[PDB]
Amino acid sequence: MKLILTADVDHLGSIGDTVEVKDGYGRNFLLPRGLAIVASRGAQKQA
RNA sequence: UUGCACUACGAGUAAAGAUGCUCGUUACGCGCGGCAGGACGAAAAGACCCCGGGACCUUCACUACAACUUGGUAUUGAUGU
Ligand SMILES: [Mg+2]
Ligand SMILES: [Mg+2]
Ligand SMILES: [Mg+2]
Ligand SMILES: [Mg+2]
Ligand SMILES: [Mg+2]
Ligand SMILES: [Mg+2]
Ligand SMILES: [Mg+2]
Ligand SMILES: [Mg+2]
Ligand SMILES: [Mg+2]
Ligand SMILES: [Mg+2]
Ligand SMILES: [Mg+2]
Repeated sequence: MKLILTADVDHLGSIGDTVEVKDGYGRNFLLPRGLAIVASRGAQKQA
């Protein structure tokens, strides 16, 4: 899965851009803390 | 317990140890109290032995499995070297 990261994550990306992580990092650190969301419909909102 | 029954003995004979067959011998019929030699007495389809089956036990019999244990992979991520 691909996460659009709303927060700024060091050596991982800035606001808004989409970045793919190895699925444990995302669901155990990024989604719980609001750093990223899963990319389903957010591309239209960003663009 | 019981196939019967007016169920002797000897020497024989016979599935090789005979109340029941042979040849002899002995013995009136029926009870009662005793004895325990025989009726291969009774009792338990011999525990021995063998054959077939079983059971449980053992183990460096076989094949499995539990348990224990090994690594891979999922759960499972980040950063450096
Ligand atoms: Mg995964
Ligand atoms: Mg008599
Ligand atoms: Mg005789
Ligand atoms: Mg005789
Ligand atoms: Mg006769
Ligand atoms: Mg008598
Ligand atoms: Mg006797
Ligand atoms: Mg007997
Ligand atoms: Mg028998
Ligand atoms: Mg052993
Ligand atoms: Mg293991």
